[PDB]
Parts: sequence; structure tokens; C-alpha cells
Amino acid sequence: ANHIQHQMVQQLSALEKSANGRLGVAVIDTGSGAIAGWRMDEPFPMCSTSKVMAVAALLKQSEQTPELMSQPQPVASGDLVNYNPITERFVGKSMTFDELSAATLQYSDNAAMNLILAKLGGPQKVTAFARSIGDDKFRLDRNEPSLNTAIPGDLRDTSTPRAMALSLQKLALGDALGQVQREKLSHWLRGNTTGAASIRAGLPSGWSVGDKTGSGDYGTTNDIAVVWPTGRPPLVIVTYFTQPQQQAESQRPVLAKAAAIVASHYV
Repeated sequence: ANHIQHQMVQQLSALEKSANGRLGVAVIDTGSGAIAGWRMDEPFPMCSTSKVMAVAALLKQSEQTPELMSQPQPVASGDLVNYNPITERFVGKSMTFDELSAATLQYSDNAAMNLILAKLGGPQKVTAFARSIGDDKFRLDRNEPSLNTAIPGDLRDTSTPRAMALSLQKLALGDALGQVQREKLSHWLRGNTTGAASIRAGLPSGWSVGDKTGSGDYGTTNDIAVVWPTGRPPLVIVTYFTQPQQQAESQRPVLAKAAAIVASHYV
């Protein structure tokens, strides 16, 4: 199903061309249930937007063992990879899975992601969790940092804008998780620190927003968001963007613009 209007298609098509890349956009109006998109069924490299599915899988596990999220987890220098803004401070010490989840979602800490993957049983178990909530497109093949290679034509570590939007809805707004867990996830997303230039920049400043960004090779520039418009049912917005050359620079303003285009057609 696709509820995208003619004008919106024209705008997103034009945006994609101006930016010299491949843009994937999905928006769900949770009030009506309507979904609208551009390239929303093509695979895109998820990069760090995959951290949401991993933290959600862990939260699901915590439903049957609430103390899971407060148990100390040792972190070692050997756990560190290419970007460890929070975890590098805890070498030789321990962090709870709550702390690791906040770190990976709000700062995109890659060592934290790998520690969470270890607890879950790896990328293949995050993929099995995605299937368990009805997502048949999500696939996590690798851990950090190799999951970010983002090569055109490569199916590893991809999802589609439609599938990720539907999953984010189920996890942050719907009933895929227990109440305590859903609220945890939603508050972590709302506290993201890396999203100011992406979807958030294109939305009305008064709106409450939770998001997770992603960034990778081929100038891959991603964001997935839950949006609480003023006096209106929430929206779910996915903006995926990737570029023709491996060394391409990020283009966060493309995501802001895509969000603005979407926002205008719904507010």
C-alpha cells in the first residue's frame, strides 16, 4: 500500500536528483494508518539505525527478567572498536545494559552495540527478533564496524524504508514490547544527541521527536524517527540516503529536507 500523493512524489524525486544519490522515504500517519513513500521497498544499508532493533531485542528479553537491564557488564579495551564515546570511559569497569543501550542509541557507541549483540547471540538473533515482530526485510549480518560498508547491490545489513517504519511503529508506539520497555525505548530515542541536523531540522521545533541516525560508507546518511505533532496522532518517518561513490560525504540536510516535505503534507 502507498498513500503518497502526486506532488509529494515530485518533490522527493526532485530532492533525490538535486542531491545526486538514492533516497528512500516512508511516512506512517498512525492516526489513519496511512503509509506513503518514495523507493520505500528498496533495500538500503541501515548503518547505525540497526541499533534500534538490537536494543529492542534486548528489551524484549528483559520482559521475562527485569533485572537483566541493571546487571553489571564488564567492558575491556578489547571490546573497543572505531567509535566508543561512552564505553571508552568504562574500560576495566562495568556498565549496565541500560547504560549500554542509552550509549548506543543516544551517542551511537559502537562498542556498546557489540556488547549488546554478544548478549543477544549476534546479528542473526537480532534478525530473528525482527522476524518475530513481522519484519521480513530487516537483516543484520555483521557487527560493528563492518556493517557500515554500504556497498551498492550488497544485501547485507539492509532494510527497506517501509519495513523499518512499520517496525519502529510497533516497537515505540505499538505493542511489540511491554509497556515499561516501550517507554524506555521511546525516551532513549527522544534523548538522541546526534540528530539535530537530520529529520529534527525539518520539523516544527515545538514537536516532540525521538530518532536514531545512521552514517556509513557511500555517504550513507540515515535517520528514523517517531514524531509527536502538537495535538495530532504521532507520525513515523524513515529517511534513508546513499550516494554513488564510496568516499562520498554525508548529506544530513537531505534528510531534513525530506522530513520538511513529509511534514508539510501532514500538518
